[PDB]
Amino acid sequence: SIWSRVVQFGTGWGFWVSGHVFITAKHVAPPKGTEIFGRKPGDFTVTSSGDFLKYYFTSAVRPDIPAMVLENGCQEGVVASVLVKRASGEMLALAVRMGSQAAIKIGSAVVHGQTGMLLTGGTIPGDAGCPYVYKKGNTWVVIGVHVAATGNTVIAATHGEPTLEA
Repeated sequence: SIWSRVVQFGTGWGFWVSGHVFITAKHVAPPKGTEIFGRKPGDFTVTSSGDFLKYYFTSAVRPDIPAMVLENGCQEGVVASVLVKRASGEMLALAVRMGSQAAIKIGSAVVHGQTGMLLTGGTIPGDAGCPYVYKKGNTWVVIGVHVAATGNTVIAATHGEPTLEA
């Protein structure tokens, strides 16, 4: 069901956080100016940080879904899931122990994101944009989008202002 929020997008995948909010890896997204989901620029606004790309649509695109919480990464040691879809429609929930912050070259330049360790009981380059999620008690929470793999290590791009200020 949460899997219906994961859809193909550009050269990778993206994730519906809510009916109005779509997130993806910037490096797989269609060019700025492209019509998406039958919507023209103007009907949506685009924000980016590093390899994190976020679309906000004025009118809901997926009215069938509730808003999920979007956090800026998670605590170290948290075991999250990478919701990997393949073009065949296959669904692979990859367990990942979230780690600390690293950088990596992605195309033109260097982005920064939260590393993670793929747990065995991996990813391929067309998996970029798939969501990292975890259950916080009763609530599913999205913490970022898949950017790249390494040798066991994955990187997630993150985004979001924490509710509480210092």
